[PDB]
Amino acid sequence: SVKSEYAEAAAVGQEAVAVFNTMKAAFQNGDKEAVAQYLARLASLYTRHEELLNRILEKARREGNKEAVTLMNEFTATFQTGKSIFNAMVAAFKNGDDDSFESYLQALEKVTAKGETLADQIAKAL
Ligand SMILES: NS(=O)(=O)c1ncc[nH]1
Repeated sequence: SVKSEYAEAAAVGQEAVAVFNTMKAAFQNGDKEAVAQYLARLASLYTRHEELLNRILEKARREGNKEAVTLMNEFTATFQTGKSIFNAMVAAFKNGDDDSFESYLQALEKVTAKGETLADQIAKAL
């Protein structure tokens, strides 16, 4: 079902949360080799999450589930904010700009925390 596809998508999102929090610790500790690997892992996780979300939205559209479409449009918009901030964080790591990396890190944390009430609303709507 679309609801079980959303449970799979949620789990991938939680995997990225876990990897992110480990990466944050590695960044603080100066373990740049670990950070590089975690950023690669996060890129794959976000790419996969984005795809699962698009399939969920497309299915809700085909089902005529107007409320779920509305919530998923808002949620997919917020996802792209996080993706842009993530990608900027990656560039800051490449460039050795630790000040920008810290900045983007906190921003990605706040954008993600903000979107959690909507994430729970979607589960109930599908
Ligand atoms: N936790 S998150 O939803 O922003 C996510 N999923 C994949 C990469 N990042």
